[PDB]
Amino acid sequence: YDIQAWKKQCEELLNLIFQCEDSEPFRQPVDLLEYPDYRDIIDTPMDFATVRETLEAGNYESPMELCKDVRLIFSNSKAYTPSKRSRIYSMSLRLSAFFEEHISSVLSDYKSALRFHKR
Repeated sequence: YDIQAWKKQCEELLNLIFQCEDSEPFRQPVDLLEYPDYRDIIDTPMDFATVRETLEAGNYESPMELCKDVRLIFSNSKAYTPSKRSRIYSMSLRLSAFFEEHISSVLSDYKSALRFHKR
């Protein structure tokens, strides 16, 4: 019932995501010189360094907010991909499955802790 425990759990999950080779295309903002039409398709860029920095700044109130930004990394890859078989998109799908598998307990524990606080 620890309402604050999510933050360190998210830090540890981001550390695992940065060790995963599948995260390399997503660790820093998409390079606009490499992909010059990126912002014609993607309204809200997001990357794992921005997520980590937002967490470390104390600018997430809940793990739901962090989860929304990570999911945006993956939806941006899906929107920008020219093919559902492309390398970078393919990496995004594996990383998404790994993230969802690990975040589910973080979210459940947080929401249970808040319900207990409010009982």
